[PDB]
Amino acid sequence: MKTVTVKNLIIGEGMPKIIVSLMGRDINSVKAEALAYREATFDILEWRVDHFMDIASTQSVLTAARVIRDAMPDIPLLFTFRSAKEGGEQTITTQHYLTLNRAAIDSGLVDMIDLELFTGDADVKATVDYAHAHNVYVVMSNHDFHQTPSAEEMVLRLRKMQALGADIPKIAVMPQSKHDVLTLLTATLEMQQHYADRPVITMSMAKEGVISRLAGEVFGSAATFGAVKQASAPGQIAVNDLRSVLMILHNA
Ligand SMILES: *[C@H]1C=C(C(=O)O)C[C@@H](O)[C@@H]1O
Ligand code: NA
Ligand code: NA
Repeated sequence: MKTVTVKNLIIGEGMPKIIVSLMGRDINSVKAEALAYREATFDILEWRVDHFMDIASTQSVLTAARVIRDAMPDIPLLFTFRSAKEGGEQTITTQHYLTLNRAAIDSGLVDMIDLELFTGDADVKATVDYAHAHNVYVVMSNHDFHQTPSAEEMVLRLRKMQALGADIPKIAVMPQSKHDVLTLLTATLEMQQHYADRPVITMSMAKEGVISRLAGEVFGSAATFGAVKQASAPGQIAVNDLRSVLMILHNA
């Protein structure tokens, strides 16, 4: 296990780390979210950049990042543009996506970025090396908002993210059945049994999938998303409820 340390937080041992997603259409609403969010307890702040309207301006995006870092100087910060094809709020060109992600890395404002595996091998491997050259960690991610791939497919996808240099492979899948939820947990456990080189984030989305967000210490998901007031993805529960369950499981 190559654990990831960001500001005294160790991702990939002990209790799963709680992530909450900040969503703001503009700099003023990003600022008000950050002030409200630093009154909640969690391990990692994700800025969902795709919710930001003025995405065309690299500098406006960096101004918004700065307002979040100013509000919370010592939170581990994850810069995440979620593309619409993986369930995000808007479309941008690959080129603009890598520009924003490189801008974020160079800013020194963020500790981690999200790179979607399906961006394409050469673009991901180059952005990963770029992140790593500036000591920014990569959460390499895949989302399927429609169905749950087989356990084999999710294990090979997560190992693929490892091979392209992901610090923290991440997969989030929509169950169609309770069976699909088990499949995801099986996939998670298979990485813990057989492929435990990098911590991995797994989740089965929606109401049926919620157990996947609670059980990460047993089956080996290194982090889980709670909601401060709005959920960034369906099946997230209130961040205090999530912390309660995590602590009862760790201390059992
Ligand atoms: C990845 C996963 C999400 C989830 O299913 O909880 C939320 C999204 O903001 C993250 O980027
Ligand atoms: Na994704
Ligand atoms: Na999808």
